[PDB]
Amino acid sequence: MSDLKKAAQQAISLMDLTTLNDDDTDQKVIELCHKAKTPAGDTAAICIYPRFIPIARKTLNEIGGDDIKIATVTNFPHGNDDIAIAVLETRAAVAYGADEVDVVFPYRALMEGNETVGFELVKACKEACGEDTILKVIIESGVLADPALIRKASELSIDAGADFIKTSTGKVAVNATLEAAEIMMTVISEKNPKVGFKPAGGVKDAAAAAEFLGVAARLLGDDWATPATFRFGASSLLTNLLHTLELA
Amino acid sequence: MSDLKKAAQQAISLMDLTTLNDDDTDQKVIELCHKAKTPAGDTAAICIYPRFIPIARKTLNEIGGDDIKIATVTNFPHGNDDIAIAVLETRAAVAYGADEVDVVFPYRALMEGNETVGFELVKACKEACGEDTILKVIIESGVLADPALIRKASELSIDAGADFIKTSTGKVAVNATLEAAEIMMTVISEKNPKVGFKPAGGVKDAAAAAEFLGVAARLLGDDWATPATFRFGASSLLTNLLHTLEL
Ligand SMILES: [Cl-]
Ligand SMILES: [Cl-]
Ligand code: NA
Ligand code: NA
Repeated sequence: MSDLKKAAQQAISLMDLTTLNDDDTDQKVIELCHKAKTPAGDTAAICIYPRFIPIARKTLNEIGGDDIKIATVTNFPHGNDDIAIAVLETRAAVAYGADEVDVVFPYRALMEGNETVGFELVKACKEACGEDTILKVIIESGVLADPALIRKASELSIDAGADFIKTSTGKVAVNATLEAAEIMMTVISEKNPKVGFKPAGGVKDAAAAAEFLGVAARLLGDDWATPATFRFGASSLLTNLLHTLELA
Repeated sequence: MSDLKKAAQQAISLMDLTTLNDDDTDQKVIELCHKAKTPAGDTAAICIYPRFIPIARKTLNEIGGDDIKIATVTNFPHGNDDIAIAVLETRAAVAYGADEVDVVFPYRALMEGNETVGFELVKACKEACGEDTILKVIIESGVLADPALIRKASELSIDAGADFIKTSTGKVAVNATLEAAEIMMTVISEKNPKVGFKPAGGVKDAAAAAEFLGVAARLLGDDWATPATFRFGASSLLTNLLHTLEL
């Protein structure tokens, strides 16, 4: 379907193609780099564990992937409230050569009533990134669950300097939801439309992708979603999108 | 045994207590930190994968392990000849908070006749260590095998700024040998006695530790081996040494 095909095409261009598994290997990351060069155009990025960034950058720069960004994760997936540890991991991610770092918000601390440590952790990790590395903040909306907490995590993250707010780690029972997307992009519209949104997990197919893009278009404008403002964090979405486009 | 127990005690004080397994976890690294606080005194260091450095430092600083160093590995275990990758990994190790980085020498390239990349990779990684992180260079002497190659990798590494030269990754068939130790510490005595030596893997027991220390004593002097100049890289030696000390 043309509406569906347009969504599939845009979703691929906005994808953070991800592999974050305990049994990941250089070989598997190399294969992911090749997969990022899709028949429908390059994805926006790949997302991998920090130690695989050097071989991924080497590989992308060998296969025409020079403009595919490398994102990684820190404070992950636990979202513990030790700022020092999150900062060290973020510094290492930057040193490996990450273009983007997706850090996990201390959501358990927020749920216990501590708003300060979330703000300070994001602020400290953004400082470790600098002006030239993107920081995405995973608020784990699927666990926060409560709309007020989702909103508060989003506000704290943006005030602390987040470049993106991201729904989920993909490691818990509930990942990206439309309900969370509504809240988070509303907060973005209220505070700073330069801040991006990243639904991660929970995006089945092109139809689901279209739904998330539809919320963005509605709240922030038809042209708002771009690689600089919107990413799909996905490990098993691309093949379905390619089938929607009748490829692979 | 008196001489044996003295060797065991010293070997513990010089140990880089190591865990480098594909199934390593935060929990296993925390347990290793506690194990480094041995009944015979603290080990010199622990050696773990870079991503575990932050939780290891937090743990050591909680449990009286403040003076136990954290070493890690880069370009590991392959010793590939891509300098850019080895340097990025070394920069990351430093950023994680490593006190020491054990980088693998491009030993296959040397066996193919390329001395240049060995020198250049060690030199670049030493630069990435900055001022506050020392560099150990793993030459994989058990694979180099030939005395000329073991000597050459040692010389190249030291000229390139290595703070230690280290026999092995522990991930190949042959690790530390007494023959390699002889050659490597002879090169140290020739060039710079401030450079350290680290036999890694294949140190069986107190008797074997005593043999390696005996080589150091003969080539460099009775008082030469210290935490700043000698480490045992070991993942399964400590329990044996404690049994020798009857602990
Ligand atoms: Cl990692
Ligand atoms: Cl690692
Ligand atoms: Na982690
Ligand atoms: Na490695």
